[PDB]
Amino acid sequence: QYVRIKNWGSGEILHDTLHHKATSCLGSIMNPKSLTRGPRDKPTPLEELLPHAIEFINQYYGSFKEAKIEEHLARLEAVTKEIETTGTYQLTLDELIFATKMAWRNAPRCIGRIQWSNLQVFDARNCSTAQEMFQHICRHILYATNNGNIRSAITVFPQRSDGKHDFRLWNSQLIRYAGYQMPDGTIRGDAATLEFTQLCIDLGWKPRYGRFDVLPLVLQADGQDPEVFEIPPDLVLEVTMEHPKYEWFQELGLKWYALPAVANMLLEVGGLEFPACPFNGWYMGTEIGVRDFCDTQRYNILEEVGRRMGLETHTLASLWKDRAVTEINVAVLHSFQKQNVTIMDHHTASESFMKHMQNEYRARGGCPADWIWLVPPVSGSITPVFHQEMLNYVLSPFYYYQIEPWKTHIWQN
Amino acid sequence: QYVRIKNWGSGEILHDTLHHKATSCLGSIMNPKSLTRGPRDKPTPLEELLPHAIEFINQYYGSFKEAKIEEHLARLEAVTKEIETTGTYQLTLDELIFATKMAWRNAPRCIGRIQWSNLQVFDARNCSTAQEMFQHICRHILYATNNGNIRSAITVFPQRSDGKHDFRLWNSQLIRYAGYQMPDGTIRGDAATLEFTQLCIDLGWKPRYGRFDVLPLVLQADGQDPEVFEIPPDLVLEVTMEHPKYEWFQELGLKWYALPAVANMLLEVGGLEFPACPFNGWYMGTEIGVRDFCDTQRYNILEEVGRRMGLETHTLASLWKDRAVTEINVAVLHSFQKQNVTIMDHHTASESFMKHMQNEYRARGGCPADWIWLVPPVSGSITPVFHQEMLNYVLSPFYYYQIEPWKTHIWQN
Ligand code: HEM
Ligand code: HEM
Ligand SMILES: C[C@H](O)[C@H](O)[C@@H]1CNc2nc(N)[nH]c(=O)c2N1
Ligand SMILES: C[C@H](O)[C@H](O)[C@@H]1CNc2nc(N)[nH]c(=O)c2N1
Ligand SMILES: O=[N+]([O-])c1ccc2cn[nH]c2c1
Ligand SMILES: O=[N+]([O-])c1ccc2cn[nH]c2c1
Repeated sequence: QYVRIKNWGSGEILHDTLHHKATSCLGSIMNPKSLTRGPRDKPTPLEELLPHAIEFINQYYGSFKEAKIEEHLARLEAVTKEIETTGTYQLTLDELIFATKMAWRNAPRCIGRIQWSNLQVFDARNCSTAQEMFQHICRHILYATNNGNIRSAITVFPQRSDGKHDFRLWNSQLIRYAGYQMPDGTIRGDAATLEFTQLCIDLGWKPRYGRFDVLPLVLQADGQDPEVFEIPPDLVLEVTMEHPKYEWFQELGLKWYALPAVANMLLEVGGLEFPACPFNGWYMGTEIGVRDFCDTQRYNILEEVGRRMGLETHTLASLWKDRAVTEINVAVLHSFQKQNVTIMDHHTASESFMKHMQNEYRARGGCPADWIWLVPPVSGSITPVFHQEMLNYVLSPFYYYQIEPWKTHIWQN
Repeated sequence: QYVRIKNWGSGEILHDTLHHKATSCLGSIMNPKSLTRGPRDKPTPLEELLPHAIEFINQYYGSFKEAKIEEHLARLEAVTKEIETTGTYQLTLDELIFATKMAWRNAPRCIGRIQWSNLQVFDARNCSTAQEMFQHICRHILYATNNGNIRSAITVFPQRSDGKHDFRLWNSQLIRYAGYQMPDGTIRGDAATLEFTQLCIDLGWKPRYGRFDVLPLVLQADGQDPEVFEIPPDLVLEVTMEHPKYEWFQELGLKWYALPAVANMLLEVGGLEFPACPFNGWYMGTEIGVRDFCDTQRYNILEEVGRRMGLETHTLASLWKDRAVTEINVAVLHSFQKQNVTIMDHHTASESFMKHMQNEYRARGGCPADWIWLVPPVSGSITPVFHQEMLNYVLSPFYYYQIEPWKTHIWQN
């Protein structure tokens, strides 16, 4: 009938009836093929497209309280007709909106889903050139940033048609620091972007060899070739790291951008695919303080912040790592708050997710969730989410990962 | 052919060829039916038993460097013969040892598996009364404790035969604090043992209504009825919590037992089942400091330790929880060290697991691992394990969970 789910903290039980609407032991795999929707060089076979199309249309119309039956049956018809004549179909603006929030709502790895319904949608389905793509992206960044009071938004570019005419942002995220190697062997900046940074250079980008050099937007439009554009500095707002007690913190010269916008995901809805549709929320402290700043494959500042705190950085058992990282997190949080830039700590984040999750079950008997992702990189069991049992399942609409575009691309020149 | 596994920190890749020897999306489920081996009231059907028996015998003999072919073929015969005559068979002591270490080695949720080969085995297959069971358990506790220098060990009781003659320790762990309700509504001691504590009372136990009252051993032998025995206080060694800087820590009057011994798991080997075989390792700081001491469904001391540290325990964004829990962990570690009682911090734990894991892959192309379990309840991404991808799979031998014995038990009186 369904599946019981226990919350080992409050002891409460839940019944997941929603997992039945899924699709089709890989525990800690980052990019499983099950979560990726790759390239195709032929349209989406009519027999496949039509059913998904109807389902989605029945979902949309089956969502409002005062159900408009006429419009529903009518739309269904107009839809199938459009499919019979052109092949693929076009969603109403209202539908696309509904599609983008559901896809978010249905994102197993997102902690900030309580906000699902509060999203801004930028309809860029008219776009046709990289230059126009770049202009929309700027409008996005400018809107989302809002002088620190971050606003969630998504810009939808033209849906995949035949397959050779895909719109694709080659970047992982909109704003993202560059990572250069160095003569003395040491890596500089974000070591994770080493590969993509090189690529930007190959595409004729001028590497200002620094620690926080905002990478260039590498845009591809209508299956064309990738054109490079530098993000207008006036658009990239950044916060300067500063500890509320350690005056030596600013001496670390750290800072991070305020905009967390995922750029390379595909939106799947009603059997239609949107290879390019960047979106953004706002940061959760631990993302910067723990991942970005502390990971040994990123800025890796833990040992540096350690000794300056005067700790036995050579005795693991002293828990210096535990103390240090926490002070970094304090810095990140303090700084975003001080410089009036929206941000949320992970504890608060979790409590809001738990609240969210309840609403999801009451409202629709389920809520897809990846525990491995949903639990904060620090102070795990201290947050409620650690204790919540949860089922992970790919519903629809959905935001899938895509194969890295440079790997598969018919190059023009 | 196999499965690539990436370690997102060192970037290194691994090939898991071992998952092929497994048996047969449930992400964060604690007690999945896939990990439980329940009751049965009929022997283990010969056609099932014989194949598993041979496999195991081929495993055992296929483990030594200087392979003794004669003894091998010979054993195989003697084995099948014993099966044809009696039904179930008896493992050689050497085999049982090999069986208990492999089962450990094959434990997906154990962080301390680098020690797998270093285990003490107590052969209590001769046991036949609760009184004798209790005596062996004491020998165990006494051996393992070793005046603070903890030693890993396991005591194997008689294997399941027909099913109505099962040997079973009703406790979750050997040493374990009691949890009583209270007139004023407040819970006292370990709130997790509320159920089992009551049971002990029903079985005529004298509840000394305290915070750290070591529960009674509830033993069941040869399908008999559960008899209660109090653990001799001289046997239960405990450490007194004490912070190396905050003199007010001891004023908290906290303490914890040094022996972490899992009591209720079933050992499966060569198709034979051992419903009772408690084992023990030594603690990993976070287990006590974070789980036992901080969980809102245990001792829950986080807020108490908070205000005494002088923190804004009413402003979540202050990260007081992060600071507090860490100091508790410092206390737990400091105290076990000071009172000369073996213990290992989680950071050190992780590095040793990573080392372990390498050996496992090089030595046998695989290593079953539950990331959700293997990653520390605090400072997740700070430890290497967080970044390691890993496959979870039930091999054999194996330590399965069992259905709670009180739920399914043909009561005599
Ligand atoms: C409003 C505040 C939001 C917060 C606090 C939030 C927070 C997070 C966090 C912590 C993650 C994991 C990030 C990582 O470790 O890489 C995440 C992932 C994700 N979020 Fe949300 N998010 C927000 C808004 C959004 C919005 C508006 C969308 C989309 C419309 C979204 C879609 C997703 C997706 C698809 C992932 C997974 C990304 C991946 O697989 O790498 N998020 N978010
Ligand atoms: C020598 C030191 C050892 C350490 C540091 C260690 C540590 C751990 C930790 C941290 C867990 C998770 C505990 C929890 O959250 O409940 C665990 C689980 C486990 N360990 Fe090990 N362990 C050790 C020895 C052993 C031995 C000797 C065996 C068995 C022969 C063993 C069998 C297991 C099993 C079956 C689990 C899973 C228990 C469950 O599912 O609740 N451990 N151990
Ligand atoms: C729901 C979730 O699986 C559960 O609360 C967890 C997660 N991982 C764990 N990890 C360890 N070490 N111990 C546990 O009890 C749990 N429980
Ligand atoms: C191997 C493991 O899945 C990986 O390193 C993880 C785990 N969970 C995560 N959780 C978040 N939030 N972000 C991540 O990148 C990861 N990566
Ligand atoms: O907008 N997002 O997709 C997104 C992704 C990751 C994080 C982390 N903090 N905030 C985020 C928002
Ligand atoms: O012996 N064990 O099965 C076991 C189980 C859990 C823990 C936690 N620290 N040490 C342990 C040993």
